[PDB]
Amino acid sequence: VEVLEVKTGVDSITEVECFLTPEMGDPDEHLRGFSKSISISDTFESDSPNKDMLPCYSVARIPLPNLILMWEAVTLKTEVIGVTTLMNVHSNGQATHDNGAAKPVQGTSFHFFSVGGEALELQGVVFNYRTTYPDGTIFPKNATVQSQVMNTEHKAYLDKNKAYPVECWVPDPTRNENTRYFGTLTGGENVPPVLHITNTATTVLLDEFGVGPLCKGDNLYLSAVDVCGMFTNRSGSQQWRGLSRYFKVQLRKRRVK
Amino acid sequence: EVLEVKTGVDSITEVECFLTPEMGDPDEHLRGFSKSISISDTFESDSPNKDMLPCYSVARIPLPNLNILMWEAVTLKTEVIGVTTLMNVHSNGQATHDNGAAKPVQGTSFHFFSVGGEALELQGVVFNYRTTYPDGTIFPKNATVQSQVMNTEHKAYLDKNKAYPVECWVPDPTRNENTRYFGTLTGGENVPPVLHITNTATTVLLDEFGVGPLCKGDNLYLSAVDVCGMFTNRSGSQQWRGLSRYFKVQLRKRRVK
Amino acid sequence: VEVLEVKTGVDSITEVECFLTPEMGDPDEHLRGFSKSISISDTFESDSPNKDMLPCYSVARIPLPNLNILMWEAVTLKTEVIGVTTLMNVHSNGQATHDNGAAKPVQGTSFHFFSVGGEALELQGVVFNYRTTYPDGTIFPKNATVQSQVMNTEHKAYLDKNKAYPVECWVPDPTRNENTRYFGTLTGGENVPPVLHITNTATTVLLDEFGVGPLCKGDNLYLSAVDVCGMFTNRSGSQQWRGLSRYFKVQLRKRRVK
Amino acid sequence: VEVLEVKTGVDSITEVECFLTPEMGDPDEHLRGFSKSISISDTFESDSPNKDMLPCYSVARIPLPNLNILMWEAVTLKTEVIGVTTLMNVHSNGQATHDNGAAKPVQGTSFHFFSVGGEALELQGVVFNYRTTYPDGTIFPKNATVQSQVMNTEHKAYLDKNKAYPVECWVPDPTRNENTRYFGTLTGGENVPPVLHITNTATTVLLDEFGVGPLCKGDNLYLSAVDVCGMFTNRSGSQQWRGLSRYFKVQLRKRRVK
Amino acid sequence: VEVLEVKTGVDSITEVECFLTPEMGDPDEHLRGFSKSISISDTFESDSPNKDMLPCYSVARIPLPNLNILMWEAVTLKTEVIGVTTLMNVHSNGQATHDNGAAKPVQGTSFHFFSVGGEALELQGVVFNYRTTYPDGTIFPKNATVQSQVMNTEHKAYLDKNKAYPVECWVPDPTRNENTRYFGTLTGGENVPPVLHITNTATTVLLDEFGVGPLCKGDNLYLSAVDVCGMFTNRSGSQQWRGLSRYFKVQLRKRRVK
Ligand SMILES: CC(=O)N[C@H]1[C@H](O[C@@H]2[C@H](O[C@]3(C(=O)O)C[C@H](O)[C@@H](NC(C)=O)[C@H]([C@H](O)[C@H](O)CO)O3)[C@@H](O)[C@H](O[C@H]3[C@H](O)[C@@H](O)[C@H](O)O[C@@H]3CO)O[C@@H]2CO)O[C@H](CO)[C@H](O)[C@@H]1O
Ligand SMILES: CC(=O)N[C@H]1[C@H](O[C@@H]2[C@H](O[C@]3(C(=O)O)C[C@H](O)[C@@H](NC(C)=O)[C@H]([C@H](O)[C@H](O)CO)O3)[C@@H](O)[C@H](O[C@H]3[C@H](O)[C@@H](O)[C@H](O)O[C@@H]3CO)O[C@@H]2CO)O[C@H](CO)[C@H](O)[C@@H]1O
Ligand SMILES: CC(=O)N[C@H]1[C@H](O[C@@H]2[C@H](O[C@]3(C(=O)O)C[C@H](O)[C@@H](NC(C)=O)[C@H]([C@H](O)[C@H](O)CO)O3)[C@@H](O)[C@H](O)O[C@@H]2CO)O[C@H](CO)[C@H](O)[C@@H]1O
Ligand SMILES: [K+]
Ligand SMILES: [K+]
Ligand SMILES: [K+]
Ligand SMILES: [K+]
Ligand SMILES: [K+]
Ligand SMILES: [K+]
Ligand SMILES: [K+]
Repeated sequence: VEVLEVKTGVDSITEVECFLTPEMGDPDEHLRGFSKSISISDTFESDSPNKDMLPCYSVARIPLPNLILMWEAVTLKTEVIGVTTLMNVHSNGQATHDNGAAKPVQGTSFHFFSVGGEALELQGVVFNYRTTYPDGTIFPKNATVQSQVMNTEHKAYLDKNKAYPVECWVPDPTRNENTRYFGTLTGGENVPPVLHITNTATTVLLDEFGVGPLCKGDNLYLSAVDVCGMFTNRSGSQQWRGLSRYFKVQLRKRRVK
Repeated sequence: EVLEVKTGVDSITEVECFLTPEMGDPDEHLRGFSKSISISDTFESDSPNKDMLPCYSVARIPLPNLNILMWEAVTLKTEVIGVTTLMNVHSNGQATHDNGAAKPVQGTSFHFFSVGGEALELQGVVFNYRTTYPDGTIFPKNATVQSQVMNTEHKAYLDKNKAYPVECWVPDPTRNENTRYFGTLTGGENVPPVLHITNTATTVLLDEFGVGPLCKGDNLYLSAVDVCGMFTNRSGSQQWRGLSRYFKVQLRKRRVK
Repeated sequence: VEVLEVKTGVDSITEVECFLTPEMGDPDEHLRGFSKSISISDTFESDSPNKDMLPCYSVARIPLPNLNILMWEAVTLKTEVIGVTTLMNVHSNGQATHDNGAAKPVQGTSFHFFSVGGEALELQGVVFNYRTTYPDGTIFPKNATVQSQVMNTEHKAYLDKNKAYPVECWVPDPTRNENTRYFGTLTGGENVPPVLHITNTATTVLLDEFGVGPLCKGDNLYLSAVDVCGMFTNRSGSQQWRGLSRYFKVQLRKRRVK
Repeated sequence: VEVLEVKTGVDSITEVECFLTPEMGDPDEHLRGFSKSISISDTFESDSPNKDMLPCYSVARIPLPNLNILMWEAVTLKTEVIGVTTLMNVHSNGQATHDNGAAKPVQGTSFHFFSVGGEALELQGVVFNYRTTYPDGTIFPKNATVQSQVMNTEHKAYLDKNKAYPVECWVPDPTRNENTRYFGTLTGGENVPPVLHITNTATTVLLDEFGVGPLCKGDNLYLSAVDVCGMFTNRSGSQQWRGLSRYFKVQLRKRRVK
Repeated sequence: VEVLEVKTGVDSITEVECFLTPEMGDPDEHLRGFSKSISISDTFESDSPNKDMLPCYSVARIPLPNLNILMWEAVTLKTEVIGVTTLMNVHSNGQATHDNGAAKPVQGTSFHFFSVGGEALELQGVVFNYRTTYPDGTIFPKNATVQSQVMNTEHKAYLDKNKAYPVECWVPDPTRNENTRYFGTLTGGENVPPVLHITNTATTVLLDEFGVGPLCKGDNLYLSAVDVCGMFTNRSGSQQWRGLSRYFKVQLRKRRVK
């Protein structure tokens, strides 16, 4: 794939604008955006989380106008949608002290997004190799104790929505040359969410040679995780809470050989 | 079609004003404060009182009558007014320990401002779709479980002061081409306020093509939220505390086709 | 005044170097730099802080070499909080953080503020609680109404007197102050750790977007400061604000005006 | 070595891509990436940590294509911590943060460190407590004296063996290492939250102020790392260090030397 | 001194490389790098710290190659705290953070400070409490008055002796020190986590706004440091300051003066 000149003319550009909903587990008909309450196994070997307790990666494959030319992704604007929902501190949460407001959403967060010309490539890593991941999820198979640090057998494509659990997969840094990805894990049970919004910020997707992701088969791949923290119920039980992510991507036509 | 800027001394003007916060104002003595926060007994029964809900602030400022020319907003200076009030730790708050001073205002904050040539466009998102928002507020209608992450039916304009609750609306990232907005949510009950003031900092409002918000009908729209945290009363009850926001906007005349 | 050219050559520049002591309340002959211990009113309506419990803005007016139209124009500032290491005294009748521990250090709500101007800093009054009774001997927002809790434009003043304007009820007026440059940070929370940087290598430029610094009316330079570092906790649990002095070095040049 | 011109042409560049596994102690066949539970000595004098309780430096010596005078010069690095999302497993024999809550996540003291060099990382020994008896199967500061608690120039070593040099008693020697680029952050405190960023868009340039990167003696590239992310607390409250692997991609070019 | 041109040629540059050990109090033969456990006086007036409980500034005077009019001009600095990983020893007679947990790590109030000059660092005395009795064997502000708690211009000194000038009662004098560059951060709070960065890729330029570095009078370079990292808590709860050494590498060039 030798990359040649960019096309010009009114017809040579296009935009993709959409949102990815979060996939936190959705334990019942009222709990879109939440996981099942989190329970703790008594031993490493008995860790067997329910599917509805596991946040998963979000992904959308977006068809582009049919076109050798390829759409090249050049810029991104992105935003977490609904940040102010975390100000609801009145909905049967757990009072921080006698007569106080409910404890707000807080604790471990993972905020991640990617834009590529093909599926995000994943490497499996597990906290505990004896965790049994549930039916309906796609997970590192044949996990060994080495899978707790690095097992090169665990290679996958993020090719299905609400299927790849966040905790056992990361972007594969050995691959992904045709994707740009960005993430932050902020740990701790008390860490405060810090969520910025603005319509004035643009990320340039071009690599060090001036080339953006090139869309194979005229498809653009967007992926996201926005686990904002956990909601604490009055009882003390805790559920992951997630939010949607907005994407606006500008593309141009690029000739290749 | 945006054409050239008009020059000459007659071609520039300035807007200077402040927006007061709209925190709920539960009685005649409590401007700047919400009603004390109560917690529902069940998730489904969440039903906040109007005076417990901080709302977006908005001001529409009339500009010198033109006429096609339009005022174009170019720069902003902005500041929270009265940051030092949070040093009042002697006004029947809750002692941090025996014989100590009162706990200062702290916890969840939302600091937000926008400048636009028309009303800020809003997208509704709710923490809990079974929350009953109260009479006298404008809130996402026909909320469903999908409203907890993204329901595109919930579109609105910030066109009325003390009416749109902060917790269920955000700037719509799919619109707002003629507005510049900026916000930060910092969550957590112990989050310290960090408030900077200076008259030496300017934000440039021009987009990537060198064009600022263009003021339709010669009106400038300013919006803000500055929920600084919660004040904790001696009894333990907690009220949101907000402050006013200063705006200085410089505008120039722009020809459009 | 139209601002014309800068004057060059011998005697066309000068420097001001000084320090401003903090005004925290000074409740007795031994307690310069501290406030009185903070007490809490029994009701919201009855808030009535004693003068010696209220930190105040510091101000100094510095006479410049007499001119004459030429005016002194403030171009750069170096500034520093003086005595930052005093906060390492954790052995002087404080409250142990746990059994056998060192004393809790100074921490909690801070306000670090400084300004340089060619005239008095202009202030806007805002009060946490409009029914607070501010004490005799302080200058405070008069005829406060419930609107004063958010913004009452009647409360305009000049920082024209030292140890008089309480920090908690006045801020720089952003609608004025065109001939002053001001900078401040409020960091709230009872446990916030002080973070205090010192260096003699950092310079702030005071020139506005047109290349013009504060122009000193009557050949006087106005310097203002607040450096409430936090609270000291006594063994008994009582808390006192603690402040430190601020150093200023300002370079000025002569500017012709019409 | 006098440094002369860079070689050009298709054959003049090469790249190294690999990962280094963490070496946290691996106390049993199920606990790769963890240390043994941390125990506390009764006295300073009796401090005597078992090997499987001591995280160690990771190192790989990577042979490069043979050249011989030309040397491979390391010019850029991309690096990443692998498996950051594993820390979201808060359902696996941990300790509930409060009644009915999720498990306490990995948190507390972290050290994130990496280096790229044309020879082994040079180390200086420094010990918290000179009376610590370091265990069989580790390489540690020898003939430690009280001065070893601050600086004893006898403790010089090379990071030349994997899972051997304990993190707590060795640092990069700032008096040497001119042919290595190293970077590290120790973030202390028992409750500090991990903050782990990932991206494939960030490059670090390895060139010094003269435009010269590490030069690979004998055509070997030396990569070193520590990524102690914090401690995992199990249900009983016992704590174990948890580490993760680090990815490296290094671009190199041929450089002539005399 | 009128500053004229820089000398060039291979012989016109030199380097100083060294380390300064911390001076934390060293209460016994086994506790180099630590202070005595911290105690708390029963009244503000009775504060009377023992010498071994007080960290002091470190200083080294480094002779340079003899010149005479030429002076050595300090141009760049690389500096690093040595032994950051020692803070990973959480198994040595500390206090478990909770049942079965590891020892609480070094944390709480830190002061990290360094300076490079062509003469002794100039100090200003400021005291937390003017009634503190500083011990024999230290050099401290004399004839302290209540004003010494904020600024008493009598307390001027030179940092001209090791193990002598307590950190808590002296700071760099911002009204002087024109021939020195100094940098420091006080981070307060009993639970503040240490954040210690190491790298050999970072250089600080020591030139002022006129392109002139410190000029070394009598061909001596003066380096000063404080690196109080926090406090170590022993099993009983008693707390001691812990410090680490600091590396300095300074590049100098010959400068003609009149
Ligand atoms: C306290 C408890 O039993 N927790 C169970 C959980 O039980 C459900 C519900 O508990 C809560 C909770 O965890 O505190 C109430 C809370 O308001 C809910 N929050 C939200 C945002 O929806 C959560 C949440 O739905 C789940 O945790 C998600 O997994 O649920 C109980 O109050 C409820 O109690 C019923 C009794 O079981 C029943 O005998 C009696 O007739 O009626 C009461 C009241 O309805 O039961 C709920 C389950 O049916 O269930 C989860 C299962 O995922 C766990 O077992 C928790 O431990
Ligand atoms: C303690 C309590 O009853 N709290 C009620 C609250 O009652 C009001 C007031 O309480 C406080 C409080 O919440 O602690 C006192 C506090 O100083 C106030 N703070 C400020 C900044 O104004 C708050 C605040 O105004 C409200 O929380 C705002 O929503 O209010 C009580 O002290 C007061 O008690 C009176 C009795 O009602 C009355 O029978 C008796 O004769 O006199 C006492 C003393 O005046 O009543 C206040 C209400 O009238 O009310 C709120 C609802 O607004 C909640 O019900 C709290 O739970
Ligand atoms: C314990 C007590 O009675 N406190 C009241 C106080 O009495 C003081 C003094 O108490 C202390 C205190 O704990 O508040 C002792 C402290 O060491 C001292 N600290 C410093 C830095 O000076 C403080 C301080 O002087 C005041 O709090 C400043 O306002 O005082 C107590 O030991 C002694 O018996 O009487 C003293 C009064 O002369 O007084 C304050 C107001 O002045 C309050 O009334 C306290 O409740
Ligand atoms: K299992
Ligand atoms: K309801
Ligand atoms: K009153
Ligand atoms: K031993
Ligand atoms: K060296
Ligand atoms: K004394
Ligand atoms: K001076």
